[PDB]
Amino acid sequence: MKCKRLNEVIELLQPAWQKEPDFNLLQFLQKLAKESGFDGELADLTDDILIYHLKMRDSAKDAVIPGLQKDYEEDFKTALLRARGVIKE
Repeated sequence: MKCKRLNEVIELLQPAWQKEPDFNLLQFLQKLAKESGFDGELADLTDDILIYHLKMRDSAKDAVIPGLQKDYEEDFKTALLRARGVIKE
């Protein structure tokens, strides 16, 4: 309702967060931000960063790009099978 932060992330980040909805607003955001190599802390993480980031991969569906999609695939599968058994992995 009153969280414009929630609204704009559910605009472009909607599919991404539906792959991992267990993490909270700042918890999912701090994950993807630290994988982007965020220098600041998530308590200072501006919505401008997230929205711009998820719009890059959104515009990759149809853009000026000459076959160059560019979406840095994490081997979370590696970390996942390496962890195993724990409730969240």
